[PDB]
Amino acid sequence: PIVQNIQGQMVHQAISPRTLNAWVKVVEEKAFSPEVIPMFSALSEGATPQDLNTMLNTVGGHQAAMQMLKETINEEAAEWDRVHPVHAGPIEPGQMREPRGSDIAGTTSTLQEQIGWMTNNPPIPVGEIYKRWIILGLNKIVRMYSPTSILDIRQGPKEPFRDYVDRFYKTLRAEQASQEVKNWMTETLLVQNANPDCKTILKALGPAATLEEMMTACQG
Amino acid sequence: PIVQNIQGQMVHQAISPRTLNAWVKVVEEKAFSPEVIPMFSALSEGATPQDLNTMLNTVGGHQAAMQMLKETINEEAAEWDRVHPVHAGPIEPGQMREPRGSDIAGTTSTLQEQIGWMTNNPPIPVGEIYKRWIILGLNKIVRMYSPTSILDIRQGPKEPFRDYVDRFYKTLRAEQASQEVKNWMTETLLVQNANPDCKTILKALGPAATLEEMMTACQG
Amino acid sequence: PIVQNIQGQMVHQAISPRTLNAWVKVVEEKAFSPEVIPMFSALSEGATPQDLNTMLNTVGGHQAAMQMLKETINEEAAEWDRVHPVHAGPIEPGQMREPRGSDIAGTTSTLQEQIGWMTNNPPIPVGEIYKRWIILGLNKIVRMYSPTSILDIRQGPKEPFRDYVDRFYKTLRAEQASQEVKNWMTETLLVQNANPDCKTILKALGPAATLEEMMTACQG
Amino acid sequence: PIVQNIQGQMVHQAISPRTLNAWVKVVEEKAFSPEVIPMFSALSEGATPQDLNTMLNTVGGHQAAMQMLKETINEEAAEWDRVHPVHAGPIEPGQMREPRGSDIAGTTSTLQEQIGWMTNNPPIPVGEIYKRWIILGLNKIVRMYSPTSILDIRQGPKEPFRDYVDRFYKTLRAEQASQEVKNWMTETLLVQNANPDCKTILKALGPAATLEEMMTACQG
Amino acid sequence: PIVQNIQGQMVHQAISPRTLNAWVKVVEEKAFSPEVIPMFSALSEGATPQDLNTMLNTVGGHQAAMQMLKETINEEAAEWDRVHPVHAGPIEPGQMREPRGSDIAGTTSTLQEQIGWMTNNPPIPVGEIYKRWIILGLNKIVRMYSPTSILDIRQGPKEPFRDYVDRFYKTLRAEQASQEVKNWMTETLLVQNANPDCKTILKALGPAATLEEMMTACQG
Amino acid sequence: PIVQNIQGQMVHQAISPRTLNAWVKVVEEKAFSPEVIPMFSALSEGATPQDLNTMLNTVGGHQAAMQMLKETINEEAAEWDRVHPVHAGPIEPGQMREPRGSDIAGTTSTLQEQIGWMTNNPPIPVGEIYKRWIILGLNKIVRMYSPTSILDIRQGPKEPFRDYVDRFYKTLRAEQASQEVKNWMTETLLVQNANPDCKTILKALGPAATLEEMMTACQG
Repeated sequence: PIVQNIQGQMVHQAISPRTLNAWVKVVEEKAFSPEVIPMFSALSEGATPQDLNTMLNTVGGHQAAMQMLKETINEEAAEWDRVHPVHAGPIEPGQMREPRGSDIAGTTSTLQEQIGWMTNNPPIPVGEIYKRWIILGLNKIVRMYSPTSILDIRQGPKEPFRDYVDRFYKTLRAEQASQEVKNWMTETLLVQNANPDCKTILKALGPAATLEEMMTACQG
Repeated sequence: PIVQNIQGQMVHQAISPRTLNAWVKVVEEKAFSPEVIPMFSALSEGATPQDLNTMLNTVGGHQAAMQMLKETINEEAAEWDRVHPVHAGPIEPGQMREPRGSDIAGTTSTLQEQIGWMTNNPPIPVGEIYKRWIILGLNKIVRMYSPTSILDIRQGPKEPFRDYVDRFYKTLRAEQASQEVKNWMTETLLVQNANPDCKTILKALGPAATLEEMMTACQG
Repeated sequence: PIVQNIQGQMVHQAISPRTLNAWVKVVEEKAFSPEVIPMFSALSEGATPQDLNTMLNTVGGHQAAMQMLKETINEEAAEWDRVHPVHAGPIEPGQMREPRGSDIAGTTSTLQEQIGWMTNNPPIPVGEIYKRWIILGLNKIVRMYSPTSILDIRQGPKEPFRDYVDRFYKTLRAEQASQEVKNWMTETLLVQNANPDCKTILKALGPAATLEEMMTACQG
Repeated sequence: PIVQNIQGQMVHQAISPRTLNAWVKVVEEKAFSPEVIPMFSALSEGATPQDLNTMLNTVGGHQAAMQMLKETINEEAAEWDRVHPVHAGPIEPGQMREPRGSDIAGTTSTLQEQIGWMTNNPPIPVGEIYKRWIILGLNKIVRMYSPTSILDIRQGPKEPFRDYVDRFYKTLRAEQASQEVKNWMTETLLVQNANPDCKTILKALGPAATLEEMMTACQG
Repeated sequence: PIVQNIQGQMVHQAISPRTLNAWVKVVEEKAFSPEVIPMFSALSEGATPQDLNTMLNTVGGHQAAMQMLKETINEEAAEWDRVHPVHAGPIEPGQMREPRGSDIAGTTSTLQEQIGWMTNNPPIPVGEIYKRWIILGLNKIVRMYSPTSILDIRQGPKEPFRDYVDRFYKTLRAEQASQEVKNWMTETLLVQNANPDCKTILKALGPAATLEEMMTACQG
Repeated sequence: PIVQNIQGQMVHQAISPRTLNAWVKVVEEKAFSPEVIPMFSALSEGATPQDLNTMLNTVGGHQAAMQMLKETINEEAAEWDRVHPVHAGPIEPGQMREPRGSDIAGTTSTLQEQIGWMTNNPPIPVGEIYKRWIILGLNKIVRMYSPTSILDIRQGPKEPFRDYVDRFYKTLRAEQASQEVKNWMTETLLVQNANPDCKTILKALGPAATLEEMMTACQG
């Protein structure tokens, strides 16, 4: 990827096999969950678009999500070339061509062009935009892969509350809902769909109950 | 994490793959124990708030503990904002603004902001404050994750004394309390729930004796 | 491969033992997946023909596929030698001789000649041409290795649509077709070889629908 | 630990996660062999007291040995405070204050104070004294771990001499004695608890013989 | 291995532990395979004769093959000494003496001698000659270690054709022969020992046809 | 250990845990074989005597060989201090003390003294002499660990020739015999202690048989 030396000038570096080996293993080992997006965002930090394309191509299985993210990239590139028209026909000497919809992803562009684009003054954050698009695609994917909705989460008669609230927060984190509605529902749906005895205990405890108080009361 | 070294201090390197892979693997394998607190403190020595956010997002499972940690961090940030109010009006040129309560968590801040806040003269230890917040969160987590209390520990007729005291000290380390009462409770609880042979041995030895003599007394 | 030292001249670095260990391991571990080919493109970035030949020959097993790819390499070298004439005479400094088919293949060439050919101005992409030939051979072998043709996959009565489209895309990645007609298959056969219920659902929704919404409609 | 950059000033480098990973894994896997303390000496070469504290706290289980080593650390700190007086007053530049036992232990000190103490002229080996205390505690723990004493091992009728002397030296590495008396022990107890036939063989050969010729005579 | 790089070329680094460990693993795990010669050529690219000796001494088991390699190296060194006699009399000052037959194997030479020989002007490639000796020895070893000859290979009624041709080409690669007879023997041996159905198919296809059509003909 | 930088000036480096773990695994994994001495000579190349002492003290089990190597080190040190007397009483300014019998091993000498000795002009190869002494000790150890002598090898009625000759060459390489007597006995003991049918077949070939002929003829 891209590393910074103590001298001050950075150079290009090939993709290390350890990162991709971990990336192939993490996708297979963790399957699909909310935690995959951050790992992806932290592992591919400061990498060329070709590296991300190879990582998205070296994955084994789940080709449906790969086609989903490819169509998302295509739609984002179409919107980009629609909202950003090429008003300048000729190119000034010493300046490289503007990244188009197909050039921002690296389909018909070599690595040298991407290097010259990212090392420009000022730099063109093509890799950052590609990472944001991939993060949006992964958000859509994990939203589609939801086993169930948030309203269907109901604690059973004998199921413990720990795994119940764990699954609740797991299916809530992958939801595309905003922070406000999530904070609104986490105070009501957690107590309305709990064990009846515990539910009554938490309701009698007061309307200002926190996480630790609920954990200590619902287990007694 | 930020790197302070020889000439060329203006550098920022992302989280290494070996560190992040090790932390996710160790947390899943070790589940939750008091031990994780020092491992996290050693792995995040002088790290940026975004690095801490990525490390907290890389963990898979146990969503309830993560929500508890997040709400504790939010409460402590609110307390910090209440005790350290921000000054109104225009800011002085060249002087970096003080970090707000929400800026410590890294939810409404960027990389350059925390870089300038950490490399300022004098530096602002916001990363240390966030690490202390996460340490307090992990303390609350390991306190609420306890399966058996400290008073329900009794050695059986065939359980060894060494394993008994090992379990007792593990349970005591899992709980956080003042050491001034710990010194009394360990002595008033260790020599009470032992085997009758070890009990009469320690009674013949003396209450004010050390622990190594008790270990080497009833051994075998 | 070829690397550039910090503020230094272009020097040739040796083969990567850890990368080769991974490459031999991946083939055995991953059996023969289509994603293996990108894997080669990511591991052999800027590699020399000698390194590529060593990586090909170090593979244990698949001797039939090795013979097939060697035959394809020989055919490509013969076609190159037929389309490009060969000239002989004195070699002027700063200009290299005309590379032959066996020279592009690297069987009758040496490391110093390969370095002189790849570090000339303008550079002769002999390594790039050999890598393209190798990936074309691997594409041919993965096309022949397909157990099921692209037109032989049909959704069963109890097979989920997710697994159906996953297998369809996996077979499309391994089938032989051009990039333009590649969309025709995934646009027509994907809906023409599905379960009748979701067939009628997609027909009522609209053919121009995208994969995400068509799957969300087929799931419900 | 402390490292010296090439043609650079003495700077403190951060801790290595792989070292703690190897250290946590080896102690759990190898239980408590005498060599473990030696292993400790190689992993903690020139490390700060905070690093040793984190390495000791990160160990999972065996809280009894941790309490014992903490008690030994407290006793050593009290002895150091009793033998070395403490002075207070203005701190002159270039000269550090009098290190206290609580500061030698590193529980009530920070990182910069230890860095200034270890990089002063003349350097104050606080880390070396703490490492010596820790290895003494580990020696005490491995002595308590010895199931069989040095005088309780005897060669059986069917046990070979090789395994006998191996277990004898393994127990001698775990007993409490000085080197001067350890020489006499390994000289006389090796022949005092041996097999009678090999006892007579060694008596005919001579007590001053080395272990190699004694073993070669006992095998034949 | 020798390190030819920027200023400071006078440097000799020992073999890295990771490469030696990988060599030990690939020797222990796979025994001897037709692909071990490229593995040795890649792992020992540009190494000093002492490095080759250390690599050949760390081999585990198979002492007969190592003795065969040693005696072949000795015979070839004797042949080199016979064809390249050493000049008698005093040597010229400043001119390094030519390496003798036994000096190439590193049995009667030192490190400084071979360092000066490989870094002389012009350099003397004794390491390449020793690598050629070793790969010839390995070819003799893999030819001697052959279980089944090439004529005793017959496909059963149920064994697949792909596995049959894979085994055939593996046994053919294990044996070393001239290039002008192998292309004839493969064609005169493959289309005779196939399944009756596949035999009739290939008879309907044609003798002078390629191999890919034979593979895709009787598949399934 | 000791590494060489690109600049030209070398610095001290602590022992890496990976090499120590690999050595421990090799010792645990293969017990003792004549092949571990080259492994130790290639793994600890250019290491301080303290590193070798830690590696010899961190090993678990087989304390007899450790006592043997310690006694050999003591005897070599005694011989060194006997043959090298200290004729120079005073020490010149800027010059370090001469390594004595106890200083050459590192028992009563710190690491700084060893660094100053090895980096002197001219350097004092204390590490090389210590490595030679350890190699001699390991030679004595593997000579003592000989299951049996070289004369007891006799091929049974049904035992194959491959494993027979492998064990023969293994115990020959592990033997303390010189190069001449080994080559003298490898032509006689191999043919005189073989299967009678094969033995007569090989004797009917002549007195100029090679290893490949012995392998190919005995197996028929």
